[PDB]
Amino acid sequence: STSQVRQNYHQDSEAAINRQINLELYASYVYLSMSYYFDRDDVALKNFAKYFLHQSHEEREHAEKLMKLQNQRGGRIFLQDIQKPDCDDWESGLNAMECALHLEKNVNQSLLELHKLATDKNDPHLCDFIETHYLNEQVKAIKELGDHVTNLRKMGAPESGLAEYLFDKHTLG
Amino acid sequence: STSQVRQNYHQDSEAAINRQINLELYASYVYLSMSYYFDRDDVALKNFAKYFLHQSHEEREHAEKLMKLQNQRGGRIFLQDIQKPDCDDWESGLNAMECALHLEKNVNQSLLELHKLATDKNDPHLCDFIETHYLNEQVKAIKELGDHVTNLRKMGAPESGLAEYLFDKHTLG
Amino acid sequence: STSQVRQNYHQDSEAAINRQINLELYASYVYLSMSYYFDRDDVALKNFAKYFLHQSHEEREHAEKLMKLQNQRGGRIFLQDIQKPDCDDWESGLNAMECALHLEKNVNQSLLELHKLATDKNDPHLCDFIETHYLNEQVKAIKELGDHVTNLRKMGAPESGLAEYLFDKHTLG
Amino acid sequence: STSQVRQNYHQDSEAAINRQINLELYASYVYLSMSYYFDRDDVALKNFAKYFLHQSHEEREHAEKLMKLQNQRGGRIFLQDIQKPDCDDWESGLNAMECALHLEKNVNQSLLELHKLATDKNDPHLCDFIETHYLNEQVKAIKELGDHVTNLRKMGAPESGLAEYLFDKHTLG
Amino acid sequence: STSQVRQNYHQDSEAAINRQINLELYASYVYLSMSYYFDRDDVALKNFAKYFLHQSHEEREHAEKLMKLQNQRGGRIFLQDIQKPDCDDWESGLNAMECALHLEKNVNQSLLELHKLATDKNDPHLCDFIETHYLNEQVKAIKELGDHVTNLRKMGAPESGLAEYLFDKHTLG
Amino acid sequence: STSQVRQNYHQDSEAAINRQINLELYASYVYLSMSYYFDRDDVALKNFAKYFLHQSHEEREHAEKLMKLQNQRGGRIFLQDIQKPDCDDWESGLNAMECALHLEKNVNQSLLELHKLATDKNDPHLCDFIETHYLNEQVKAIKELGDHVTNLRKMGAPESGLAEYLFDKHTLG
Ligand code: NA
Ligand code: NA
Ligand code: NA
Ligand code: NA
Ligand code: NA
Ligand code: NA
Ligand code: NA
Repeated sequence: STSQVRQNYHQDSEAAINRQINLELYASYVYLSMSYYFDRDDVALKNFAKYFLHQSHEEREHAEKLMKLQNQRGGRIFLQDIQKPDCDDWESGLNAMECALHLEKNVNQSLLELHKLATDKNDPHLCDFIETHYLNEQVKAIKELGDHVTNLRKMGAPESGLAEYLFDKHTLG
Repeated sequence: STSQVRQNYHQDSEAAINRQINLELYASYVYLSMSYYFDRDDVALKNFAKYFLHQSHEEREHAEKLMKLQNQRGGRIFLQDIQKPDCDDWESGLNAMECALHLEKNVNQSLLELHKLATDKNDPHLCDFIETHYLNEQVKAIKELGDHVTNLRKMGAPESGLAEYLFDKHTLG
Repeated sequence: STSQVRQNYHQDSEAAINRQINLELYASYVYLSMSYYFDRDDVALKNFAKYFLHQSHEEREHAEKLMKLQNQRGGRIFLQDIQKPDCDDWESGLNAMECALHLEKNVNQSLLELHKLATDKNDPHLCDFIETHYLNEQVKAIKELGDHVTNLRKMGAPESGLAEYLFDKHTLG
Repeated sequence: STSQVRQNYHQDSEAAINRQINLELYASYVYLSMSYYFDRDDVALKNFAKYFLHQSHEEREHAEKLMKLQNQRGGRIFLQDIQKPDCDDWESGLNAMECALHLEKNVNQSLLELHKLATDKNDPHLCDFIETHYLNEQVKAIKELGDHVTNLRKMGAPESGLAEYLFDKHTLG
Repeated sequence: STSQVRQNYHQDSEAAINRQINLELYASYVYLSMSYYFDRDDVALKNFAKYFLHQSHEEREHAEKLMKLQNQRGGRIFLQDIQKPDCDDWESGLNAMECALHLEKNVNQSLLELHKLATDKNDPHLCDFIETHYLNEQVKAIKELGDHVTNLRKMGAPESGLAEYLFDKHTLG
Repeated sequence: STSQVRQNYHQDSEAAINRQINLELYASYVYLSMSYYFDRDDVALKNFAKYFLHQSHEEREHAEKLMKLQNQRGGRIFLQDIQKPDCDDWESGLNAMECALHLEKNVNQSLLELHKLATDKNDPHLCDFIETHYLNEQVKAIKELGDHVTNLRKMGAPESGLAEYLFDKHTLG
């Protein structure tokens, strides 16, 4: 049952990739939830909605790239349930950005653990894959979300509705 | 005196269409009133004025489409007086948007009653006409006005003149 | 309560402008009625319908220009009910053109009274506005309608259905 | 023998669609007959001929769309004989337009019965298909033919050969 | 807590839309699973992979449109876990197409139940939404999958590897 | 009652043209039946469907050209019922092509009899019409269908579903 393509690809690496697929799909779902919160008539921040929908689609692309990797290396994809997000109501633009920052840091931690595993199993292709496609993307995402949180806080969010309105227009628009 | 084209078109449907024509013309007049309120030198919100004038013209188009339908089906148009709007002075951008939301919901209720009548009289052409041309347009209008009211309220309208100014520029501009 | 912009604008002038707004809106409604008469399956003169719809839209533009003037001068718009037209059935192309000619002459008489008022109140801006935007437009409209009535009568309308058909095609098309 | 695609598609609906196919093919044949009547050297109204040929081709397209629907839903097409039209000689442009109006109203009645059946069998796809593709097309056709009959009658057809000549040129050309 | 936009939108309808969102997301996940099965080195049917990935993305779009509808009507989105697909290994191109056909028929049945609910609750906007955006799309999908299953079976799949190869090239390519 | 245009046009020729019109319309209907057989979900050969629909439309054009001829010569068109095709289910691509070949040979035989009649009645215009517009078209059609039957038989149709699939793609596509 060993794939004809498989070479230097540890069972532990294969399992870790399957976990990461699920995590990326989860993140996609979280961002989808956040997007449609901002689309509510009682929230009505269209550029927050657009921002989070974009992130949702990006996370799905990240999951699909891991699925491609799994097959390229001769591993086998095992999908699991995608858990529902922790919240239905995301409270405010600031709260959502803070939740996103926490999520991105959790995803980054998982990727750092995957890189460590790849290094420990002497799998340089996998290590390089993670470095090239995932780690700088995560650092950039985290920096962007931190910048957003800083700006929102400085502007007076979430108490000032005018802050979120103007941030939506000027930063996210 | 029965029209050569008339088929499956109940007298009650014909009467309901004449009522809806009047209601659309009324709505057009309300929006016209609102438009020119915002054009006053002591109000001076040009994009509110433009928004409501556009809505006025759209409502007139809606009325004319119903008039076309009446003739297409072999009904006879009977026009009535167009009543003056309830207010001359619309107080604020927020108050006008709230009044518009109420108006749109009243128009939607009338269209839902018309659809029910068409269904009750087994007039699928009329039911389809209302679904295709009126019902989603109303849902969209109501959602847009609700979004506007939410944003204005969050920004601090009507107490903050700066709120209405910035909404006029950034949302309606 | 005097507008910051108001200068040399008499209360009687302001009232006369509000009356003229109503008259223009009334004329728009009359022409709308006439338009849709010609769209009936038992009348079926598409170019008569188009002609009168154009006139309807033009009269609305005339009303809106007066509303703009009212605000430019610091007067206050007071809308009134728009009365229904005198007829539902306009009988013939010739009869409608004759009714239009009568309407246009009534509107012109009202504008001449407004000009006289402006002159009497030493309001040269208002007098000029009426001269520039309204009086030659009315003279042209009246001359055009008179030409149409003459042609229809000479061709044998309304007794000849062939007359109205050919006029619809060759003059109004 | 149940199609793998079939879902929510009643035997009565399938039968009614087969009847409607035949009716559309019949209508196509009627219009073909009318077309070539106008092409006769002793009739010689080329634009009447063109008008009816266009209608013939349109009715065939309508039949083919129903055949497509039958297969989409997993029903089975059963064709029947296409009966010859009621007349060989259509007498006049006015008489043909009156016969067309009668035909279109008969087709519309059949479509309204089909819609009622679809609604009674809780087949919303079929009901929507009929509403979307057939009912407004029929209302428009009926209104157009009524307009044509009105104009021809007003112009003096069929006694005036000049009426049909000019209608052929100016309306149908 | 009633939304300012909500009108004629039953709690049962809102709940049914939330169920349909989950079902569409589930279908998206199934198709994703199927896609990456065909990308395996021991399966290696690139056009099957592309076909199912396209379907996955389409189902996600369908889910997002329902989420938009929920907010447009003033309902509240409640997400649930996305269950993992029933299979990890989809056996063959034919087996996957058969599983897809079964899935599409299940989704269609759910949409027909939603339409019945909308009709029962006199919600014509919702009924129209389902008819316009979902029901013909499902009929087309089901017909396409049935055609694919027929062709694969006729060609000798799944026993003939040459059948799936050639179908992949000529139909899906 | 003799047409003003009629010259050298025998009553027997006129009758034979009316028979040929019916035969062409019949052939059109046969091909229509065949087309929609191939569109069935349990047959699913789209290029066979397209091929036969094209032939259906071509046969209708042939019928209309004969109708034009009848009027050009001052004959009078008498339409008859269009009989339903002999089969509802055409069994296979090969069987349909064989049935088409038989049909085309039957149509050709009728045209050869018409040419013989024209020659016997010293009607060179009619003979030339048939030669120019019909006889080479029939020879080409017969040769094409024979080629198709040969290829299908050589490839292993109808027992090989792979044969019809590949013929559909490579010859008819
Ligand atoms: Na990611
Ligand atoms: Na409206
Ligand atoms: Na509909
Ligand atoms: Na005027
Ligand atoms: Na039709
Ligand atoms: Na779907
Ligand atoms: Na032929």
